[PDB]
Amino acid sequence: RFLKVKNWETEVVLTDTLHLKSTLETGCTEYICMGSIMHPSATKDQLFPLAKEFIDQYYSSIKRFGSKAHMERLEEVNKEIDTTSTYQLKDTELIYGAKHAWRNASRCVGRIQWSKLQVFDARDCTTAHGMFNYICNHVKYATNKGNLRSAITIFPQRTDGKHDFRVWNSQLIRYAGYKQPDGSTLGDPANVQFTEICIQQGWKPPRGRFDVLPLLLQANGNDPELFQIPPELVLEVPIRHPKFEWFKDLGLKWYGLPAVSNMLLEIGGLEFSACPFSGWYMGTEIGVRDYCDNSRYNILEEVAKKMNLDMRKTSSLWKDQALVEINIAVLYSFQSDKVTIVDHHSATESFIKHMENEYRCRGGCPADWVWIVPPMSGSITPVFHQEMLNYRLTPSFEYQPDPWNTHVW
Amino acid sequence: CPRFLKVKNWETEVVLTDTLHLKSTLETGCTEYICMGSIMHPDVATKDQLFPLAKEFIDQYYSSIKRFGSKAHMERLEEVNKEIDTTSTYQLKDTELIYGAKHAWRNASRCVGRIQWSKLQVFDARDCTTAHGMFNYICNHVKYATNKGNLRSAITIFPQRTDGKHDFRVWNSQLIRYAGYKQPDGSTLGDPANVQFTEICIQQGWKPPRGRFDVLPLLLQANGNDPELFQIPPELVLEVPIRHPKFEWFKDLGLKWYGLPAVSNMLLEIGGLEFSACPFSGWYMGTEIGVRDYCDNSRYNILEEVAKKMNLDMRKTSSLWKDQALVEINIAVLYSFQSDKVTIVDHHSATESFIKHMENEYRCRGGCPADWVWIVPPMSGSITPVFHQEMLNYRLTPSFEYQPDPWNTHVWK
Ligand code: HEM
Ligand code: HEM
Ligand SMILES: CNCc1cc(C#N)cc(OCc2ccc3ccc(N)nc3c2)c1
Ligand SMILES: CNCc1cc(C#N)cc(OCc2ccc3ccc(N)nc3c2)c1
Ligand SMILES: C[C@H](O)[C@H](O)[C@H]1CNc2nc(N)[nH]c(=O)c2N1
Ligand SMILES: C[C@H](O)[C@H](O)[C@H]1CNc2nc(N)[nH]c(=O)c2N1
Ligand SMILES: [Zn+2]
Repeated sequence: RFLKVKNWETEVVLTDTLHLKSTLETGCTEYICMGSIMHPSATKDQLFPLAKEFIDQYYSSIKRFGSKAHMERLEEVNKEIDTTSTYQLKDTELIYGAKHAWRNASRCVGRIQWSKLQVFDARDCTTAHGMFNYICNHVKYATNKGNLRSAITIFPQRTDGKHDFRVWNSQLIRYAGYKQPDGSTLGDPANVQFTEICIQQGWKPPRGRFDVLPLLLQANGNDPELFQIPPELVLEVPIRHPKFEWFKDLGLKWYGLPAVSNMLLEIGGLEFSACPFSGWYMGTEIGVRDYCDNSRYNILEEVAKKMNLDMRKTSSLWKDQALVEINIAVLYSFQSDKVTIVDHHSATESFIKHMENEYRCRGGCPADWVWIVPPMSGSITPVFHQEMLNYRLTPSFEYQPDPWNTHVW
Repeated sequence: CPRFLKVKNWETEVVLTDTLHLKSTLETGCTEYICMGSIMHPDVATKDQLFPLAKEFIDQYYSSIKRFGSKAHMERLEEVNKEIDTTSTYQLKDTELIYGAKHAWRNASRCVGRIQWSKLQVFDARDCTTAHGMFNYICNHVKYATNKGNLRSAITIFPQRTDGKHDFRVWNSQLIRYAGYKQPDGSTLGDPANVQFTEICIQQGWKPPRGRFDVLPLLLQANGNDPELFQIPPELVLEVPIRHPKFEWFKDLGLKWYGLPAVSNMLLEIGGLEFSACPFSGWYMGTEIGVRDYCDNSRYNILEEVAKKMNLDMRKTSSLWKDQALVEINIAVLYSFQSDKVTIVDHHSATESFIKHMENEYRCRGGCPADWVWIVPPMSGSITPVFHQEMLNYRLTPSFEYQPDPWNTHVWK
């Protein structure tokens, strides 16, 4: 059926037909909704229909569906699956597939940019040193001296599952976290486990609050190897406040390049277990989640102190006051250093325009409201009032288990 | 359906196990291929439709009082069955009516205030026959629930639906709300949310003061008759002028709000019976007023005026002037209610209590249905603990349901 979504602020109604293309599960049923669960829920015979589905939509996308080239490609793919139990994507298909995985990412508010994505084909890589080289080139290209450019680097696809390429880091650039004898945590508590693994593998830790972690890289199923990203490639921003001259004394900083490296890219039944991709930050990612989550840097209290807020009662909203000032500081700092960043107002506005585009040209846009709405000031952004339909389309980015929970050394 | 579904809190690592979902009775709108979790809303019961709905409820009631399978249980079942058989409907006992109302609240997945569910004063108004009688019942409810600022949660329940042509309805969406008036120039005075209802009241004979905070009259329908207008005695309507602890100028904005949130357009379903007029009230979470009522673009929309008075740079969005003003407005609302000793709860306290409530429900009841999209507050979401809490949404009965606006269905006499 045709499904309608309404914006309750503007009363705009859009009609979704694109959901009729989904063949993957969301996790919900008729009787239970799992919309707020973070992670709900080949063979030759499994592989060909997936391959075919994808080749078909590619040839449909370039308006040569049912052409000689299309027919020929299907036959070529079939033979390849027969003789080798898999197949290799064309360069054009790899690029189409990676852009569409981003386009289909229901949780991403930045998708208006989806067709501007620099794709680096790294399928000829064989060793962790090669992975390191490719990742350095990615970081340098994407960073671009502060004028950030969206990019993805794609390593060889899974074969038997015993020879996976994996970036063990959850992001290319992250700060270490250390357990202290007195029970507290220095640096980023999110990365304590990963940090311990690096240390055991031989990394010499500086034991600071913002130590850039080394890369831990796994090629062809072999044991992962450590590498230090050259420091001149790691762009960072000291956080200061435009009004509070004391804010810089907090000693806060962050890195300019958000580069998620732990997801799995699926295109046409093929699985790319190492596919680091990066765009640029939305301010709240750092200012709200990274700095203010209780389980992260958890800085609200320190900031509220310097602001001399009365922190005795929750109803003083001292947390909300400090939260805004911290996010002002992050935006101000990235902007002053000419490092690309977007605020949550601008970002969500662009997303609404994006949805409108996709409904017109594509018949819809899968979107996860739980993730799209920013972690602060929700209802003063336009996405809060926008009904969204969430459904799964392929190509897609997927969660995968942490490699230390699967790897035999 | 798997017997055990786990939910996780990503902040605390606490894992809860839900079995109560197996008792789900209605559809969510989601399917295996699509989720409609952010969709706002995704001729009577026949005898044969009514029997099993009633039995399900009666069984649940007797199981709750630890008399399942008892002689009193079996006799009640037989008496209900005979009544349906001979009259096509049945009447709830007062005990069942109270239990039913409390459980509709306990089951309301969108409600963050449910730690309070068992403390609900239930007013049985099933003897009511006229709009004047409805008015009397509603005045008493307002006075009791208000309690001079020490608010007490309450529900008043009018006669259930019969053939669908004799419905009792409160035409208001809440017992107390402010009028809205569309001007010839396109601007709106008062609350733009209530323009349609206000126009209906005016057509019915209401004489509007045409101010910014005019308390609307009650428009009350009894036994399917045409609705009738009444003015709530102003001494029954507790209001709070909004001021700020730091900004002396804030009072000069002339804002105020009413103390009692009393939703009156929902339908209460118990054992297949339909109570189309069941106004209920609790007390406010501050963000309901300070974020939504005041700062929604389609409501009072005061952010700009406050920002100006705060002397903020409103030229770029990235100065976060809107966010800054929004916090000060919510501080003012909480400060003003607490100063006037009118019950209100801030979003940090409310969400913290809800997590405690949910954990208790998982332990005593096997689960707690919750709609994350509604439970997470409209400001500062991720610094409240509910943001980090996985939830399962499903529909249990008794329940509060949406129903069509009565002016769209009413057959004018
Ligand atoms: C260009 C600027 C971009 C912006 C401003 C942006 C913004 C965001 C934000 C704020 C989130 C939520 C992240 C979180 O809360 O952890 C997100 C999620 C996501 N983004 Fe984007 N993004 C951008 C580019 C990209 C690119 C280039 C890709 C892939 C090629 C991508 C793929 C994804 C995916 C797969 C998720 C969801 C991950 C998950 O399910 O856990 N994004 N995005
Ligand atoms: C006692 C203090 C209470 C508090 C603090 C509270 C809090 C809330 C809040 C903040 C919402 C979201 C409202 C919105 O965004 O429009 C809500 C929704 C709701 N509440 Fe409660 N509530 C309370 C009492 C009650 C009572 C007494 C009942 C019924 C007997 C009730 C039933 C509901 C229902 C059915 C919804 C969902 C309404 C809808 O889907 O449109 N609540 N509550
Ligand atoms: C650990 N928090 C949940 C999470 C898990 C995974 C995985 N696997 C990826 C995630 O991706 C977040 C993400 C992904 C892509 C982004 C692109 C740009 C940007 N600014 N942020 C972006 C943020 C998030
Ligand atoms: C148009 N706004 C959405 C909406 C629709 C309906 C209906 N029908 C009811 C609604 O109820 C909101 C509600 C219900 C009960 C409450 C109890 C206490 C409280 N503080 N707020 C409370 C708020 C909301
Ligand atoms: C439990 C809940 O689903 C979880 O905390 C989600 C909520 N929404 C989110 N939204 C974004 N953008 N990022 C997140 O990590 C989360 N976390
Ligand atoms: C489109 C979206 O479902 C809609 O704006 C919802 C979002 N969450 C909400 N949450 C609450 N508490 N109240 C609301 O009115 C809404 N509106
Ligand atoms: Zn769902």
